[PDB]
Formats: sequence, structure tokens, C-alpha cells
Amino acid sequence: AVLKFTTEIHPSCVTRQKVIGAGEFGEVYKGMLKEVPVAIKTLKAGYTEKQRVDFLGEAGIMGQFSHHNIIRLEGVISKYKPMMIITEYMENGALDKFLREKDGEFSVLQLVGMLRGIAAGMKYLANMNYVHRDLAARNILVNSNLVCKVSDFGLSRVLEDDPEATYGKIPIRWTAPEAISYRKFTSASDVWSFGIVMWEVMTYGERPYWELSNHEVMKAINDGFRLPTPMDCPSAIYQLMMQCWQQERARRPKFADIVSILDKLIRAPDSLKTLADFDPRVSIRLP
Ligand SMILES: Cc1cccc(Cl)c1NC(=O)c1cnc(Nc2cccc(C(=O)N3CC[C@H](CC(=O)O)C3)c2)s1
Repeated sequence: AVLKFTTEIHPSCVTRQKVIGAGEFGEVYKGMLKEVPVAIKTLKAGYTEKQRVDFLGEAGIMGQFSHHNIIRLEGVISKYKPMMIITEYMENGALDKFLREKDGEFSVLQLVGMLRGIAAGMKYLANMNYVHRDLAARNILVNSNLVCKVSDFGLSRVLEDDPEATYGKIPIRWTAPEAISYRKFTSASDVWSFGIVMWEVMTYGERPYWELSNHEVMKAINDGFRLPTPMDCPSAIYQLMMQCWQQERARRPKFADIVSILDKLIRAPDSLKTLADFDPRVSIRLP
């Protein structure tokens, strides 16, 4: 009854063409749907009851949503095996790898526009009573219009399948303190994560906290340290990400506030020309 919203697609409408993701229990393909490019995720024979519930539950959750910044479900193949979930095809893949492969290639306005799209998707999820728990640039997909869409939906499968999530099982350095310390995951802990995504975007995919271990990150945060300004970062953007990292959940902006601020900055783009000071790590001097 969450699945009866989803379209059942017949296997002869679907051609898998190239592997673009993979795991032990299936893979993701670029393909064509009856013609239109699509992404195709499979679940291999022998799957458990829990695996079937998790897998079709991702499609069930995605089919409840209709928003420009949330990956769109085309349908499912469940009456034939292997079972499949079919979605729109995002031509530029995961945002973290995309940024690292395109370092320096975008304007500051383009980067901020990507953040506004992610925030808009997150406001929608939050208002739909969906807590993501694993918001990170690796879980955002980018299309050929530079539109960023939130992906990676489900219940326990989200944190269980993410290699960044370490033994609870949590992607520590994207996660808010209260979610680490007492398992309180809410839209406000997703705002903390969004602050981290802001920093990943503005740095072209630098790894948060560099080589600090998970314990060192948790200790730094609890002692009040925060990530430093990216290079060439608008002051308003650094101010906003810093407010996402308030220790006190109630002091963080809501996604509604984030979308509003980002929309105003984009509409007055000269506001983005004032840069936060960058703390240089190397001094170079010449006589
Ligand atoms: C299918 C599905 C099921 C459940 C949940 C979700 Cl979110 C999805 N949908 C997806 O996973 C995806 C939708 N679009 C995706 N696009 C994607 C992912 C990873 C890499 C790429 C990508 O940029 N390329 C692979 C093909 C191209 C390289 C080549 O053509 O040789 C570049 C695209 S994945």
C-alpha cells in the first residue's frame, strides 16, 4: 500500500547498459526505459525478507515524494526477478566525486545554487516528516542542468549500506552531536549535516576534518572547534554553515530559514562577492 503508488514496469521495457554502482546484493546501471535514460538498481536472488523490505521500502518512500530536488521514481519490477527500482538518470553522478573531478570549474553563484537546491529538497523531506540521517555530498546526485537532488532513502538500510558509517553505526563526521551521543536523529541533526555539505560544496569535495580520526572529530566538536572557512567562500555562506553547527539544536536554522537565506543571496548575487577571510596554512614570502 506504499507500493501501490509505484508503477510496475515490465522487464521488456528496460535495458541495462552499463554498471555505475555495485554491492554484494545487486548493482546499479545506466539504462533505457520504454525511450528515456534511467538508472536501474537490482536485488539478486536469495535476498532475505529484511532485504526485500528494505529494498522495496526505498522505492515506497521515494514514491511518496514529488519535488524538483528529490530523485524521481519511475517504477519498480517486483513481479519478475531480479527485482528492480527504476529512477531518473542523473548524468553527473554523485556530488562529492563530481566536485573533486571538477575542482575550480564553477562560479561561486553556481555552487550556492547547488546548495539552495539541496536545501529545498531537505526542507521538503523535513516537512514531509522524513529524517534523512545520512545527508552528505556522496548522497546527492547531479544532473546535466546542475540540479542537485537528495538520494539514498530507506529505514535501517541507509546507515547500514553506507561505508562511511562506522560502528550504533554512524557517518560520524557528518552527524550532529546529539545523534552521536544519544541517538537523537531529527531534521535538526540533518541541518548539521547540511552545514557539512555546504563546506564540502564550497571546498570542491574536501574531506571534512581531513585526517582527524572519528574520536578526534568528536572531541574537537565538543571542545567548540568547527571547520575553518573554505578558500574563496562568501562570508554569508560561512556564517550560515557555522549556525548549522550550533551545539544547541534549538539555535540551528531550520531548512525553511536556510532556503530563504540562500534564495535572497542568489537573487542579490553581489552579496556573494564579500568573502570570509581564509586562514592560510602555508606562508610564502619573496623579497
Ligand atoms: C536506481 C535507483 C534506485 C534507488 C535509489 C536511487 Cl537514488 C536510484 N538511482 C540512482 O542510484 C541513480 C540515479 N542516477 C545516477 N547517476 C549516476 C551515478 C553514478 C555515476 C554516474 C555517472 O556520472 N556516470 C556513469 C556513466 C558515465 C560514464 C560513462 O558513460 O562511461 C558517468 C551517474 S545513480
